[PDB]
This record gives sequence, C-alpha cells and structure tokens, in this order.
Amino acid sequence: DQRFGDLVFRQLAPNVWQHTSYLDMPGFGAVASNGLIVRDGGRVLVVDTAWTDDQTAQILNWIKQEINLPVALAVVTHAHQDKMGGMDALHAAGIATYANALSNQLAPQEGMVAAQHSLTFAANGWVEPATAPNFGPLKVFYPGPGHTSDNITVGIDGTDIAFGGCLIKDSKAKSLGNLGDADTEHYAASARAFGAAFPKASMIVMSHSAPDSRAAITHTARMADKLR
Ligand SMILES: [Zn+2]
Ligand SMILES: [Zn+2]
Repeated sequence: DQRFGDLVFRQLAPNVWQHTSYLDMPGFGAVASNGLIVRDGGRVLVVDTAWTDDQTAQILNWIKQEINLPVALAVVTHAHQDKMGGMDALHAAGIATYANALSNQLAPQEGMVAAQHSLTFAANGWVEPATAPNFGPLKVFYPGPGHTSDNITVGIDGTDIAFGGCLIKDSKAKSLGNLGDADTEHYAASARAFGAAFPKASMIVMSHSAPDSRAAITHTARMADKLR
C-alpha cells in the first residue's frame, strides 16, 4: 500500500492500481471505497471516482506523479457517492466521463452530478460498443440489478482482473452490506452473471473489500441466495 494524503493506492498488476478513499458514515465509521486506475499505452483510464471532489483531484495528482500520462476517460459504476461523488473534479480536469444511462438518469435524485456520456447495454449485458468508444481494455458488463438497479462491472483485458464494484464482497464477508437500494430478488443471479461474464478473471476487485479470488463471487451469490 502507498499512503498518499488521505488515500491509499495499491498496484495489482503491471498496468493496474487500486485507489481507496474514505468517508465518515455516522453510525458506521470511516468507510473505504475502492476503484481502479489502468494504464493503456500512452493514456490512463479510471474506474470510479473517490467519495469527494477533493479526494478525486488527489487521485489525479497521484496519477500525475506515478504515471504522468493523460487520463483519457473515467467510467463510474453506479449513482452512489462512493462511485460518482467526484464527478465535478473529473470534469474540471477535462476528463471524458461515462456511466450507465440509468446511473445518469438517477444521478440528480441521488445527489450526484451525471457523467457526460451514457452507456447502454445489449440484452445479454455487454455494453453496446458505440457507447463506450476508446475504452481499450475495459470490458463493461451490466450483470442485472443487484446492489442497485444500475450497477455495472468492468473486466480488464490483458489481465486476470475483473471489477465487481459494490455488487461483490469478499469470501470472508459476514454479510453483503449497503442493501438500501438493492434488488433482493435478482441479486444472486446478477452476482453469478458477473462471474460468468469474466470467466478467466482470477483476481476479483470490489468496492468494499480487498481483492480476492473468485470465491468472492461464489460467496456473495450464496449470501444473496438468503435475500430471496
Ligand atoms: Zn452503492
Ligand atoms: Zn459502495
């Protein structure tokens, strides 16, 4: 781990890092949220903001110091603060931003700023490619409703990594957590669909646990079976 101001950065692969930021949730402590940073040749791609604009600007500062290449785009994985709270910092920096169309629709009511561009998805869950131009190795998949109605997931081609966002918890998790906007009926199937979309991913990254094996997916789905 690298502590950089109030954030933590961890290299996961030669061209992939996890960013971690924290917010006090009165009654729950200082809650960590993870996202990703990917170098694709001469540019950088970001998955998820930090909780705040100031923290997100710090992610960009870390990128400047540790990678020193332009950030071509960011994709955010649903309309909650941990994933979209720093949109204005991305826009101030001139970075093109993307989210599920449904996340952009929900953003104002959730207290978020919408991304500039909307992703749409085929019936099988894969992003419609025209809506995710220049995404390089980022493979975006809508697994179905689960943690939220709008949650999306991202695989990183050329690596063994897939990012479940807030949909997936690690294999030792006692409970799922953060179920306020969850689709309890469909959660298990959506977790399993994420796994099936990225069958070769042996490192599962997620918002509220450290990286784990694919047991994160099976355990999450088994936990979600109890919601039905
Ligand atoms: Zn959430
Ligand atoms: Zn979350």
